[PDB]
Amino acid sequence: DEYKTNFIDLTREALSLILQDLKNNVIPKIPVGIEKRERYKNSLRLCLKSARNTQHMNELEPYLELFSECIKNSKLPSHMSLKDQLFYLDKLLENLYFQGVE
Repeated sequence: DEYKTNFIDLTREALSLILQDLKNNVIPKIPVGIEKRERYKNSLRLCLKSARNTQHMNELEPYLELFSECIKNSKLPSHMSLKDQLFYLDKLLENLYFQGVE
C-alpha cells in the first residue's frame, strides 16, 4: 500500500475547505469596510485558484503552515473569534504581498 498521493490530495482538500469557509462564511459577515472586504475577497479568490489542484504542491506549504491551528484542532475560522478571523485574513494578505516581492 502507498498513501502518498491520497495524503497530498487530502491536504489540498483541507486547505481548500478552509479557504471556502473564509470566503463564504467569514468575509460576508465581518464588520469591516467595503475597501477591506473587497481586498479580502480578491485575495481569497487568488488563494482558491492556487489551491484547486496538486500540480505545484510547494506553493501550498505556506498556507498549510499559516492554518496549522485550524487543522490540528479540526476547527474552521468561521467557528473562531473575530480577532482570529482578522488575523488569518490579514496574514493571508501579508503573505501574498511579500511573496509577491520576494
